Amino acid sequence: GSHMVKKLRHLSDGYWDSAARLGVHGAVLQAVPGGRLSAPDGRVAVNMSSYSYLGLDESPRIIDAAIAALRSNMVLNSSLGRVRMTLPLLEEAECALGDLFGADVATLNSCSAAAWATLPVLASGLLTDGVAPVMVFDKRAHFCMASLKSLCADETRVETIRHNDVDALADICRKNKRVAYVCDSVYSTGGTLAPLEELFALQKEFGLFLYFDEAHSTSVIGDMGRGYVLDRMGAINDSTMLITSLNKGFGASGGAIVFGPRDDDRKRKIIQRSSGPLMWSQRLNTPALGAIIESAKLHRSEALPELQAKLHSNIALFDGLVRAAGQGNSVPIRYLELGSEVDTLEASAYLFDNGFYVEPDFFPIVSRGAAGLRARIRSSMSTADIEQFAHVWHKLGV
Amino acid sequence: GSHMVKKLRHLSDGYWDSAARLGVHGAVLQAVPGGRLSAPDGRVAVNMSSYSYLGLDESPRIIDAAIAALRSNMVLNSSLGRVRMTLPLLEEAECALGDLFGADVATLNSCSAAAWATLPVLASGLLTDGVAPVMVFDKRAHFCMASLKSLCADETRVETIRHNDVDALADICRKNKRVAYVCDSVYSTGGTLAPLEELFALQKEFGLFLYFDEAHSTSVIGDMGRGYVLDRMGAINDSTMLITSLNKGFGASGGAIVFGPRDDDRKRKIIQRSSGPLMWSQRLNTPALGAIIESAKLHRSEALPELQAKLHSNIALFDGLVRAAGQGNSVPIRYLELGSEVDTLEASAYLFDNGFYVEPDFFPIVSRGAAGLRARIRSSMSTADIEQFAHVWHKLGV
Ligand SMILES: Cc1ncc(COP(=O)(O)O)c(CN[C@@H](CCC(=O)O)C(=O)O)c1O
Ligand SMILES: Cc1ncc(COP(=O)(O)O)c(C=O)c1O
Repeated sequence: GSHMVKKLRHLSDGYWDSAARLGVHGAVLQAVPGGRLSAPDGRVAVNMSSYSYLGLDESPRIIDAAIAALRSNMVLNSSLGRVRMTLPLLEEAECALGDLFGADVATLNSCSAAAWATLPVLASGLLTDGVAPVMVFDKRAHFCMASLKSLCADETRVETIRHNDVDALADICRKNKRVAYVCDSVYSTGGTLAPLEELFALQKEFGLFLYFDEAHSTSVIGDMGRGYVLDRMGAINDSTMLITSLNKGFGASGGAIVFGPRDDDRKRKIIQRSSGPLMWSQRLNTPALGAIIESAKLHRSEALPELQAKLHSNIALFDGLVRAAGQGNSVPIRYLELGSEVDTLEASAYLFDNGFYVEPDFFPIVSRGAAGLRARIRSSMSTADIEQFAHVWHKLGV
Repeated sequence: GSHMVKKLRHLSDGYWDSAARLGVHGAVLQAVPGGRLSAPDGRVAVNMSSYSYLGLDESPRIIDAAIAALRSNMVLNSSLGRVRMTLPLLEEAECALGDLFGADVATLNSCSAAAWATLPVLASGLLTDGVAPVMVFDKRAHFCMASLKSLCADETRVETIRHNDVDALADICRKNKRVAYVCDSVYSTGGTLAPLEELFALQKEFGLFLYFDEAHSTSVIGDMGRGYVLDRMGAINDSTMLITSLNKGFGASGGAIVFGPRDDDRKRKIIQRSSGPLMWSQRLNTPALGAIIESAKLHRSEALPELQAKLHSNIALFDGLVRAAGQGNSVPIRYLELGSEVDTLEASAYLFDNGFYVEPDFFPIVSRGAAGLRARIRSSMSTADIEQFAHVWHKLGV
């Protein structure tokens, strides 16, 4: 009911229309070996924004395992609800993830479905000894969690703090009995991570329940690829829950809920018996589950340390050549902030035309005037790939 | 409007724990040809509650096409949001669905994701010319839609009418400018159907936006399996939107949105640019997409009229032997009501020891004291499987 808002919707559709007109959005492109993309005219670009940080999207062992699972089981999924029955492949997949993370792990269609199934239940208090907690959302929490604040609000009090405002979180932890912090482990489209040491300290003093989105941490950091939180925490406690994706880094499909300690079946029961995607939404298909089992084996092999070393070496190379948000960290997300959406779109079109695709984030993905290009470092990037990108990038000024 | 977590679970958990203790829930069973289930004991039972209505989860053409799609792409999926780019396999799949339904159709990883991506946007008025409509939910609309009422309540007024209370709906239409009705085309429980003629009449008179869930309507009902709504409407219009899942009946994986007319990209653009699962939640992997393309080809061929006829034949054979709720309906869902939650778990455990699994519905899945056995007729069932089951159902002495 505002003219100031329809003025924004018109400015909005113009940028979206420009991104399609410029070919940086809506392109139909074929996957090509080397983290590259092929257009119908034959021209191939290097994907600077692929979220397969370990290059496991091109792993022949994962692909063959997915094919073998479909051939042996001769079915795509199950023909009944999960609460009813499970295929043996599913239990092998979750047992493998449980061995890897060292916790009780369930599979879902997506990390989004994991949030839909967990966040409203954590807010109800059934996961916090019958005490409904104060759900504290970080401002930069991914919208698969932030869009569900209203669901959490119907159950308890929902507060949103500024990005990594640890001070404010303590005030809520002091003034309130039970509190939960809903955040991302690492923050994409930004060079920021979660304050694990401060958050852990608040957890020891006030019993703060910690809800992390490990989507851009799984496989990237830590032994066995367990991620950023489990590399600092060591072993999961009864007050820390993780959700993540398995299509990025892990090299598979779907998402997962890391409930907590593997000896406690209570959190899994409560969420499974709750009205959510874990009860009513379909399970991962036989190809995906076969991929998860193979990728889990590779995470226990000597290959994962090698893939992580090549990634962090590639990050070091990039940071030594291009100045981006997060320069110095060990996360594979590097955001090139340009402010203007016109500059961001024009830069993506220049790079894409010169052999490098970098995804453009504007007004709906990021705040207005905070536009920029989201580069993502992968282990499957060659040295020449990064060195050549920096060359093309610096030919624009900035 | 809301859909809050059930806090009192002593009665519920006793029923869940009993179901798992008696093996009717939480069992690890292998899929076997003929719509059958293998156990660690080696015991084989017929699945009487399988959602694969046309038996397409055992079609070798669909499985081969899923394997072929993965062998030729050598990646499970692309590594970017579908806004940035898509594989040609995804465009071929959504074009294939578009030809079948005769509408603009997008795919997601589940029907639940399709609901998350549409209902909040429909409640904002962006789909109805900027006028926020009154969101009118049916009481027995599936919970993947009903759980998001709080999201819709942030954008407009939400109300829930009694099941198929068309007179109460018509009253809501007279009192407001724009109204939208959210429901299922076919309801699993009760054997009821959406009152299409009253709804189409209200759509003509008031402009009632219609939002159908077709998870149990696609494939099983209508010419070319286009569903119950499209078979009566013929050609979709500007004020009708469908969501459905493609793993039950359709024989594939994931879900879909049927936006509206196929020559109109306005609805797709609005939703694709909204902050929802269609933007940020992973696309279907290449096996699922290959399955959708093949399944779409089958639905256009003379194999769908066959499978629909073998289903209606098997439905009639079942209705002549076993007296169940819905007897006489053309929907392949039947309720063997037993009232006692305890006796429902006993019947399911007895039938499953004798070779016929029927999933037990108890509280909270169904109202207390209204427990039943939910059977699903499939075209993959043999006349022997149906008559042999009717024998075991009467030897039980129900
Ligand atoms: C931090 C975070 N959490 C959750 C999700 C959702 O996980 P799903 O398993 O895909 O539901 C994403 C996806 N953000 C991706 C987009 C993913 C895609 O659409 O392919 C990104 O923008 O890199 C994410 O970046
Ligand atoms: C009527 C109905 N709608 C929606 C869904 C959602 O299914 P899915 O999220 O697995 O695609 C289902 C699942 O039970 C359903 O039966």
